[PDB]
Amino acid sequence: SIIKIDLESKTPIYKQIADQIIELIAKGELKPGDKLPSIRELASMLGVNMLTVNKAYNYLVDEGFIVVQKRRYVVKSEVWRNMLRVIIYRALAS
Amino acid sequence: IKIDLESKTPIYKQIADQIIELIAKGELKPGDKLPSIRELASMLGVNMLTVNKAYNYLVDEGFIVVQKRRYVVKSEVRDESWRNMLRVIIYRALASNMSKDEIVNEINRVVSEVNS
Repeated sequence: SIIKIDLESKTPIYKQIADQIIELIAKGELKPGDKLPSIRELASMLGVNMLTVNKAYNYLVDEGFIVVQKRRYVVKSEVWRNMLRVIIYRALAS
Repeated sequence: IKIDLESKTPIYKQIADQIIELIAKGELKPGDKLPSIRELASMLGVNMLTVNKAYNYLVDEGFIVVQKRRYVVKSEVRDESWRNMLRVIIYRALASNMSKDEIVNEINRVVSEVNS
């Protein structure tokens, strides 16, 4: 009920998981250092296969919002503009 | 586009960020098209598995879109996909210890900037 899986959105499930984990980090409901649920504990929480959560947790690792602390997932601690620049550009070019 | 083989950043992420740079820096732009998965996988010395992933990373982020069998810089605005990307921008901003006063102060600074 914290992470809403939107089954008819066209955002892939793993990406809605990741997006919402970022929102929760943004909202501060997940402070830094906060260990995350297991891949298995979160999949079952959501009704989802571990693979989709795996993909979600890895997306968050490459993007730099969580980190692995000997095989457990933890919110990191530090430091999207190019994203803005491309949509203004896409905006004004209309 | 150059692949730093020794960096800890993943290859697909390297490719993606560099292309995003081109889209952002105007050097790549709405309606433009990108090399085939294989053309790029052959320009670079990289197998097509991680090139495919790079492209599908740009698709999910919202940057490009398959049009015929072609990966194409997104041109379409006013839709809901437009609005999602914004939310991601402010959401990722807030999640990097930025004020809300801060972020939108800096949003205006980039809109004005490129109306060049």
